[PDB]
Amino acid sequence: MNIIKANVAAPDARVAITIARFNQFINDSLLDGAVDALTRIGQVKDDNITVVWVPGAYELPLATEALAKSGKYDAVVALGTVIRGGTAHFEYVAGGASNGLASVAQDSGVPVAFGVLTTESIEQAIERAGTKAGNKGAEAALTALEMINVLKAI
Amino acid sequence: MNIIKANVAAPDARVAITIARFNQFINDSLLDGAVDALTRIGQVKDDNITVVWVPGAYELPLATEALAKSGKYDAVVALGTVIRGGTAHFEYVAGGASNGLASVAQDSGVPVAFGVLTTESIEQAIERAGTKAGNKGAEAALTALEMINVLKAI
Amino acid sequence: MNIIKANVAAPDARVAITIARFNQFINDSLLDGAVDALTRIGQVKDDNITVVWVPGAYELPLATEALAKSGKYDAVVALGTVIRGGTAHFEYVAGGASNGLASVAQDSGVPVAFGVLTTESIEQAIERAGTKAGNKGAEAALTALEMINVLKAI
Amino acid sequence: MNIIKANVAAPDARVAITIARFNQFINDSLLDGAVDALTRIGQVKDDNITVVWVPGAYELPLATEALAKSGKYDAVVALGTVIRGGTAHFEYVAGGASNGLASVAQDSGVPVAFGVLTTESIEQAIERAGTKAGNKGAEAALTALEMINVLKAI
Amino acid sequence: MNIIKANVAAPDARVAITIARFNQFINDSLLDGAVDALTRIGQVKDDNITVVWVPGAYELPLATEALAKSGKYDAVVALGTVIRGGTAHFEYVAGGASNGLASVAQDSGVPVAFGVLTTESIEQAIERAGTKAGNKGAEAALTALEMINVLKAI
Amino acid sequence: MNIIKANVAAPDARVAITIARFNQFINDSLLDGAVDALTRIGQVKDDNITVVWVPGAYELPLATEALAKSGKYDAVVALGTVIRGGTAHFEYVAGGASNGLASVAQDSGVPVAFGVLTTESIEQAIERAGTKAGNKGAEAALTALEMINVLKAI
Repeated sequence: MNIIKANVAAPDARVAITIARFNQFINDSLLDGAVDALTRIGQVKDDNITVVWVPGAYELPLATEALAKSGKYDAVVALGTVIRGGTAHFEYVAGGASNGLASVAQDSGVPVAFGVLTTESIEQAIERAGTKAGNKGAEAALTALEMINVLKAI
Repeated sequence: MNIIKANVAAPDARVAITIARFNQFINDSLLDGAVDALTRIGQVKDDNITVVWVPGAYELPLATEALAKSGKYDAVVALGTVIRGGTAHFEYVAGGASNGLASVAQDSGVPVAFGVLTTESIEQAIERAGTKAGNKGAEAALTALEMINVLKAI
Repeated sequence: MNIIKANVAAPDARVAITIARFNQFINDSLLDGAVDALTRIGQVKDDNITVVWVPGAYELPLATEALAKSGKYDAVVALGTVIRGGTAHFEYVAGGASNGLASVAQDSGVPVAFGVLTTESIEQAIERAGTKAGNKGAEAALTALEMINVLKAI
Repeated sequence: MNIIKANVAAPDARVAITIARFNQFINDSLLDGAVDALTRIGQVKDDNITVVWVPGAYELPLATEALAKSGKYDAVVALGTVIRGGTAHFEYVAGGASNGLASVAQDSGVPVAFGVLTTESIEQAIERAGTKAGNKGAEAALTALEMINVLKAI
Repeated sequence: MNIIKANVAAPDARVAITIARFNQFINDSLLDGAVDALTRIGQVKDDNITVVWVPGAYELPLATEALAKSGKYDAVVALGTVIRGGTAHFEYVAGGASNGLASVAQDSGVPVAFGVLTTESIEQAIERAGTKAGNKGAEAALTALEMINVLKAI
Repeated sequence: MNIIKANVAAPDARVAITIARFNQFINDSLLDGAVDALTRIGQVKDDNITVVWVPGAYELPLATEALAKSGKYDAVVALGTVIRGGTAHFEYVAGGASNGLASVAQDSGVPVAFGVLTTESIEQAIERAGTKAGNKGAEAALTALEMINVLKAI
């Protein structure tokens, strides 16, 4: 029985990271995590890393499509933060950028990390971006990498 | 009146099983169920079974597309576990991987088992992965098989 | 005054372990315990251990009768898990498989370990199958062994 | 270490199904499940299936004894439904027909499926005979078959 | 300004993993995590991994001392689980095995991963050994590795 | 991948058991357990067992140091009982005799079993010294033994 388990190192790969500046104070750690994990752990040279900055998490898709489409990159790490509020705007943003980044994947064949925090409080976000419960940004990068070699393994 | 009822044996197909390592402690039984049911019940030789390991349940799709697309396999058994928490991350993961694996089906013609536990507690998950209420992993495999022969029957 | 105290080592005797796959996620540790204790502690060679897998705990008896009857084995370790639910099905299963395995004993002269968890929750079962309160599976094996030498001592 | 895991297919075996007509409205699905699972999954020819109809679940034993005793059949699937009521009649029926079918097993060596619903409501029974929580009738048949090959494996 | 950041790969150094069998049902995943992360992520060959099995978490120290002392190994991953109960036994065990493994470090110069779950429920432990909140076992190994190269970097 | 699993038999090695007479009515079973398990299970000859009686559990350490130090013994089983009361005397005793026996270990290389009940009631102690929840005294001896062979295995 043949099994495919893939590691998170991939010294070559050119990875593209996209980020929303809205909720910067939180998305900024997400990048730090991502990049660190990318180089340090994934053996990626820091010039095979390009970082595209779109305004809001709602724009993450188009960005990560023009990227993956381009072809130059082996994976895109999508980094954003959406914290619910007064209205169900959160609903449509978080969603249109989940279903978004998701469709960009299935249409490009390029793996894309859903590094988008969809929470309820700054409290929860600060938890999931460096403190108590990890740093999804980095995670997103590792899962990015891994997926690179996984797809490669077929 | 002609009726199509198909059995779960198919000691001929090559099945591909994909799995998220996140929630391993629970997804691991899912695999055990799947594989057992696959061979034991489905008469499948254990070298026509390949098992691809992606990080998270969010990645199950791309994996199961590269697989089905490939052509080598007659069906893909998707195995993952998503248990709700503080935020509606659960929402987007579970969803983007349900609608995901769903689309991979209708676009590849390759049957795909939705063996993804979408629950509320480790309590519920442990129920649905071996104990009280069956072992969806195995089920997923049987439904996988059956569907193989069902499709074949047209 | 002559006293009979018997140890748990018995590197010769061939032990047969029977197991219900229902509640696999719990019964599986029961087996691990059983086997470890059997070899490691009981000095049993791992080819004098045969493991029969019946569907449900209700079937444990017939299995462990055909075994003991057979004669080849020196003791049978019965391993199953029954957790109560909506109806008193638990009642009849647990019972018909307690009184069952019991009768197989008195009619075969072959010791049989009642390694069947009869509980109320997955919580309680997980306690009694490796965690907080031991690992009845193993226990069942040791009591199995000991009994071998105890009977022998008469 | 030698392990016995047995499949649910068994072409040449002749299975005898017994059924109580009391609670027909519920037992009837039990039969449908049983038979379907018997042929479809177990590869059993529908003329090696005989179906004996006794009045009440209390009678299931004698029926399933004269059957197994007879010898012609490789296993008996016992199908009935007992739903508690005003008195503890349920107690004695369900019991005398659990311990019953149990004894018929250990004395005939012929596996017998305990496909008898012992519940509290039509609600629970309808759950356990086709809807929400499976279709014990079918299950009873599969466990029946499996046991056939399991015993055979010794 | 010179900075020391170290990666988690180290395909040459021989790691020793120690484990308490008490709370097996939980410590077993701890091992699975550890090992996977060790090889898969850390590039460690699976014969440079030795696994010592002590009875209880209280014994973890002496084991991990005889190991590190020995010299053959570059790091020890300590894996155990202690879940509080009726008395403050938990107190002394968890403690004497924290301060324990700690002292073994500072006296051997060999890094040691504190992969010992000190919780309040099987619920919490199952969270911290594969499911909801990661798999400390794996973590312990990565921190183990990293520390190898960190120390090396001085 | 090389694994070290050790059994509890060790008919050579000379074990020294130490015991507090305070709480005799409870510690006495602790000894019975210990000794039984030692000989019966561990194959230890009853003249390779010496039993030192110190007044209180606070004294257990010095006793078990002069012993291990001595060299004649292969392991020390420490047996005492401390049940909390009006003041936090319990605190300092239980502690100074946990940390105590712990240090004697790491400084002598001689395994030492922490067979000291640290409870809240005679109720709890009677549970943990023969009745409901085992007989820690015996346990302490087995873990003693096992550790002997475990250390030996390096």
